Formats: sequence, C-alpha cells, structure tokens
Amino acid sequence: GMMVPHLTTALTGPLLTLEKRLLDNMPRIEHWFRSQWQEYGAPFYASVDLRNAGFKLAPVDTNLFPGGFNNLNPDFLPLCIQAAMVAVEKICPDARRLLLIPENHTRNTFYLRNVHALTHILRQAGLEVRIGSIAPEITAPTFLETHDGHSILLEPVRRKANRLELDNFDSCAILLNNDLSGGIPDILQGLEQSLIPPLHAGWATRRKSNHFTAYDRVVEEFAPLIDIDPWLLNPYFDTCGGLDFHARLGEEQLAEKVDSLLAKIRRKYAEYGVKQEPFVIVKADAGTYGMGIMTVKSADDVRDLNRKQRNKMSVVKEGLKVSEVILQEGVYTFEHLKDAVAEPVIYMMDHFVVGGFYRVHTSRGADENLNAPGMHFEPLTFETPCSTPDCAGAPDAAPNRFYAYGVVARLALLAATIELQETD
Amino acid sequence: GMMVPHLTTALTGPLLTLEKRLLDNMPRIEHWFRSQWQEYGAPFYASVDLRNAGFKLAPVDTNLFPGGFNNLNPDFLPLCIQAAMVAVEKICPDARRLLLIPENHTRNTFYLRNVHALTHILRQAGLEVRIGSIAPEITAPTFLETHDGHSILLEPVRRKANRLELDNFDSCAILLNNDLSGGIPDILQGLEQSLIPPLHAGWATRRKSNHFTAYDRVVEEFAPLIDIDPWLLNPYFDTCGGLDFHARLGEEQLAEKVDSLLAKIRRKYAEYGVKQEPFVIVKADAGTYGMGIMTVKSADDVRDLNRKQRNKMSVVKEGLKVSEVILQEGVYTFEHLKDAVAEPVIYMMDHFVVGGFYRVHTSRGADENLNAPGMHFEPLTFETPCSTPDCAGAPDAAPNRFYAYGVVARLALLAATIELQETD
Ligand SMILES: [Cl-]
Ligand SMILES: [Cl-]
Ligand SMILES: [Cl-]
Ligand SMILES: [Cl-]
Repeated sequence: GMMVPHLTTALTGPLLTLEKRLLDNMPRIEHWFRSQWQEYGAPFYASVDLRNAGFKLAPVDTNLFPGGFNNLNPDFLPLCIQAAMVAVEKICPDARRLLLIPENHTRNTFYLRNVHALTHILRQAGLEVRIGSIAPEITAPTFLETHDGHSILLEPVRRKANRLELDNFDSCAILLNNDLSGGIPDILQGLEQSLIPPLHAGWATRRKSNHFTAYDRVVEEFAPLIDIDPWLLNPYFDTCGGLDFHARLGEEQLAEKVDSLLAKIRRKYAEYGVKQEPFVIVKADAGTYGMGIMTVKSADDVRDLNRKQRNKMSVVKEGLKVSEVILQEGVYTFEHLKDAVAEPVIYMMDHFVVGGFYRVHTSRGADENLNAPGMHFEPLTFETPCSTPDCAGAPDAAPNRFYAYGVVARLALLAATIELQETD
Repeated sequence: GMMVPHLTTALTGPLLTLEKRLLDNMPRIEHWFRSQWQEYGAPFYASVDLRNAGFKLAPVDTNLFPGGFNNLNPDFLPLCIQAAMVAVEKICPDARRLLLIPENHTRNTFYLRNVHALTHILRQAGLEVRIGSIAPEITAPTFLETHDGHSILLEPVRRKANRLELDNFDSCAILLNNDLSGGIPDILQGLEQSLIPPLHAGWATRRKSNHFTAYDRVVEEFAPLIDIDPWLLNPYFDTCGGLDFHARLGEEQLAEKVDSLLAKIRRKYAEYGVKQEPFVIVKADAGTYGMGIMTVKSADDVRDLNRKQRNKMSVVKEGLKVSEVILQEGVYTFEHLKDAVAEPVIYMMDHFVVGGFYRVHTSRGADENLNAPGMHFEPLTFETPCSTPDCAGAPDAAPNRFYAYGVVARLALLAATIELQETD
C-alpha cells in the first residue's frame, strides 16, 4: 500500500546483469568485504548517494558527516543503535562521554531534527552526549526548537589546556557532524581528544580528485571478483589544474578534456544501446572557498561562459582560488515517485548498512533525471532492508535491488576509508 | 491490538526499584558492559530464560546452543543478521564456510524449523553453510520436511585426517547447535577446525555449580554499580556431593541443606512482603547420564522419597552416577497471557540482544507460576525491543521492562563466558 519509486525506463539489462552477478557471488562478496575491513577499518558513520540509470548503478557523493538521521525509518532504530555500539567499540572503545559538534546552522529546522535524531542514537548506544557549538554567535547555552514538541541545547565549546570542554563535561572524544570544508578552525587543532573522523589541518585543501582515484582502485579489484564491466559501477572522470574562469587562457584545455570524456561515454552508451545524451559534471574546487558546479553536454558549453557562469566557476570574487577542476561522467536517475524524480541515499555506521532515504526532487522539468537536486528535495524513507537478499528470487525484486544499493554504498565507503588513511 | 503477557501481581515494588536504578545509570551500565566484553569476549550465540516474580527478576537457564531461532520476530531479521556478522568477525574472522552440527533430532518439526531459521541467518551473514549430522542413523544425504513448504538437507559428517568434511565441502569452523551433554564424541576430538563454542573432552562432566558461582561473582560487581540488593537479580543456592537416592544415608544431609536454603528465602520474603511459599529446585547432576529435577517446599519433601522419585533423582538405573546435587531458590513467574503462565527467553548473538520469545505454558494448574514448563509450551514472539529504554518514562513501560530483561540476560551471558573461559 505504501507507494515507492519505480524506474521509468525499460532499458535495465545492465542493472539486472549486476544484480545477477551479486546474487551468484553473495558469500564471496561478504567474505571479500570482511577481508577489506580487517585491513582498513571503516568510518564511524557515512552516507552515500547513488543513481540508478538502469544501464548503470553508481555512487555520486560520499559524506563522512551525514546530516539526515531524522529521515531514517524509525522501525530500524534498533539496527542503528547496534551498529553505533559497534562503531563505539572500534573507534572509541573506552569512551563514556562524547562531544558532538554540529554544522554552524541554527535556523534550519530539518538540520536541528537531524541533530536530535543523531544524539538519540548515540545516547541509546550508551554514551553521555552533549552538543558543543563552534558557531561564533553561540555565546551561552541556547535552546533551539525543532518545531515538533522538542528542542536541542547548544553550548559554546570552551578550550582549556588542549581539551574542549562544556559545563561540568569533559569528553573522551569529539564527533564531528560539521564537515569543516571551510578549513579546520585553530580551536580544533592540537587537541588531546580524538576527532571523529580524525581530520588534520590541510583537510580542506586536500586534492579532492583522490576520492575518484580511490574508488577506481576499489572497483578495479571488485569488478573482476564478480566478473562485471567496471563501467556499470563507476563514472569516468578526468582532471585539470587551476584555471582562471575570468579569462579564456584555459578554455581550449578544458574544452578538449570535455570532448574526450564525452567521447568515452558515447562509446559505452553505444555498447549498451543507451539513447540519452551524455553529460559531464564540471567541478571547480576552490578549497576552503568552496566549489562551483555546472553540467555540460558539449565542449562548446564551456566556451565563452557568461558573467554568472564565470562567477560560479571562479567560486569567489577573490582571484585564482580554484586549484583543480574535476570532470565527471554524469549518471542519470530514472527512479520516479509518480511525477517526481527520486534518488537514494544509503546510511552506514561502522561498515554496516543501517537504512537510508530517497531524495524526491521538488522541481519538475524534463531534465530532473540529470540535474542534481541540492537542497530541493523532500525525503522519503526506505521501506526495504539492504541486508536481506533473496539469491534465488527475481534479480530486481525489492530486497535484491536494495542489496545491490548496499553493496555499491559499501564500495564507496571502502574507497573513502582508503582515501582518508592516505591523507594520514 | 496484539495481546501480550501481563503480571497478575500488584507486588512489583522491587521490580520497579530495579528498573529505576537501571534507568538512572544507563550510560554507566553500557560502559561497564563494554569494559567486560573487552576482557572476556562473548559466545557466538546464547539464550537466557528469565522469571519476573515482581519481587525479583532472575535468570533461570543459560543455553549456549539455542534451539528456538524459528520463534524470533521476522521483523528483526536484519538486527540478527548484523549481530551474526559481528560474531563471525570476532570468532571466525576469515571463515568462508561453516559446518553446522544439529541436535540428533530428526522427528521434531519445530527443531527442524529452528535449523532452517538458523541456517538462513548464517547464510545472510555471508557464510556458505551446510548441515553435518553426527546422528548414527543418518548414513546418506537425507532431506527432512519442515511441513511448511520447506526442507533441510542433513548430510553425515565424514572425518578425514583431523578434519570433518561433507561432499565437496571443507569448512573453516564448526558451529555446534548440539549441546553434547551426553559427552563429546570421539569423532569431534583432536580436530584441526575450531568448534564453536570451543568445547573440550571433560565438558559434559564439568562441575555444573560453577555456573551459579560465576553468576554470583558478576552480580557482586554489578549490584553495587547501580546500588541494588543483589538478591533482586540472583537466586540463592547451595550444593552437596553425590548421593545414593536408593538409600537414605544422604537424607539428613540433603534435608538440612533444604531447610537452611528455605530459611534464607523466608528472610527475603519477609523483607519484601512476599506471601507466596518459598520453593527449592533440587537438581541431581549425573554428568553424561543426565540430570534429575524436583521442586520442594519443605525438608520433609526430600525424606522417604517414593520409587518414581528415587528413580528420577538417581537419573539412570546404573548406580551412583550422581556427582553433585545443586539446590536453588525457585523463582516465580507471574506473567500471564490470559489464563496461561508465560516466561521470557532472551536471544543474543555476540554480546548483542537480538530478540526472543515467551514460553506460554500449555498446562493450566494453580502451580504453573512455579512449575518449569519443559517442552510443554507454545512460543509467543516478543513485540518490544530490549535496546530502546526511555529513561525519563514510566519505569515499567514496555521498552523499560524489556531493557531490564536485556540487562539481566547480558549479566547471565557474561557469567557463562567467564565460566567457559575457566574450563580453559
Ligand atoms: Cl577510547
Ligand atoms: Cl584544513
Ligand atoms: Cl577465522
Ligand atoms: Cl565430554
């Protein structure tokens, strides 16, 4: 009776091939993941955005600071609690107390609901948890309403002798729910307490293309394990160095790389009988200053950019802050909830899939199967577990689709784990 | 709408005191358990039978070979699967294949359903699992119907060069779902593969009173942690040596110990305003030959036993096989499902509570609140999780009652873990 998203494409052969390979190799796959986690560990928590194109199933974002805990299905709270307990035992085994640092947002009601939901899980895992703000406008204990009969209490972090403290509260470890993409503040540097994840100065200006290389390496091992075309799991990408988007010196360089990537995508689209237009996501990385993103369908789309596009791709008015441009094969999503495009987000704690939700696009044009939704979505909670495949059933039965989602999400998790280890 | 058991007693003060202590110490308790598991580990799986008397909440049986997996709530399968994966990672991390040895029962339909349910969990955890019989009447692959549209395949174990094998199947480890209480067969001794749990020759004739001593030691530490009378969690007990139940030489010895135990129980019943009659469970342990059990309400009940009682307490017709007699304070259960007495069974994998079920007595007399049900019960699956306390709620709200059940079950698990380590 509960309506769920369905694919609006009949071209699903590659997805079903992937599902068949996973369901014919299920114990081999799970044994392989266990070998990987013995070598690498896993983060405390994470979320991975996927897109199901019917001809491809690929991760498109990995977040080590997930902010949608309030969107999880409450029937799965016990599974989350148990996984959070495992994470505590691996990452901070002796912890009694945990300081949670949120994003600096105090006016997003949904973000505050996430904080409440996350805090609840961590308390049920047996930790004493308090919320320590690093927002400069929080100067005293501040109660913020979630507009649902509850509130959260934000307290300003105080640094004393290489430790962060709150009123009568000295934690063992510090959990970041703030991605620090603007740079690790000096107040969080050189502390005695461990940060989770353990970020160090340099984090925010790291070479972000290493994320895509790390996922390539994971897929290069996994794809032959199950005998699948690695392209079914992995978008192509390329990079170039920093460019000045207020000049045209870098124009031909960029255009040539767009053309070459589009050509690679076209070869695969021909192989698999795909009729949609190839597209490329152009990501201008300006480190602490942010990132500018645009999508293109031809090399001409990066030539002679207009004023607004130049400003977007430069990221800020300060000159030449872009240090790398990443070009990635765009992946379609053909999942729809009635007229709305939907795309899934898979949640993990330690190396276990705990659930997730769909982002159901609020916009409604012909190109919502291409456009990234950003903040323009409403969540729709998952109805099916990801850890209960039916190996003899239909390959695209719901539990088998969700098993496949959980496999690709765990590949992306492993890649992020490897990447983070290699920043030291 | 789903009917559940309710207490038929208004004398619940001690239960509510326990619940209040647990809910005022929840993070301290969970931190304490984590410290314990770091030192001791936990078994692969276990079940613990509890009785809620309103004036006491105590474990009355610990089983390291649980046989009621088919009675678990299917909505909690993902939680079981995840816990089973943790158990695999701690106890047999590199295992690809697992040989499961069942009880020698081939005609109990419910036991075969347990085997199917257990096998399903282990396969979902990513193991290749086969069922290896050590029953002498299984001499070829044998399909047994569960009378529910399914069957299980039993294959005779073959020993070759210090390993157990089946057709094209050599496992890494061996999971016992057979308690080997009749003695570890020679075919299972001196193997290269690990047994789970890791039993050694001598197991079946161990000193069974060490189980009660180990639980005493756990409660002696836990009770002061939360400031509770340890008697609220722990039945009194005593022991004597082997006795000849076909003679009366041991009669006065036994009678005196019954009298002394009853007197201790009476003191506590007076303290707490309990009006029910104290009772004692007399357990005659004959090692591999089995155990004889009777309940008594006075020292006179062990004097001048009749023929049937003498035979029961001697256990077998072979002479003087009883090596120890354990006397335990009997604990009432006042939970009822309408007219039927009910008592809970809590399931764990690794150190995590995964669910459980009530044993709903099929018999209907005035003394079913005292009598152990044995096989005379129908299962009723738990509706409430054990890991989701509401610390500010009513102490006997359902999630808080079940949190308390999961705490006492984990104390009994820890005790069994310590006991088993100390057999080596
Ligand atoms: Cl720690
Ligand atoms: Cl930084
Ligand atoms: Cl192993
Ligand atoms: Cl033995």
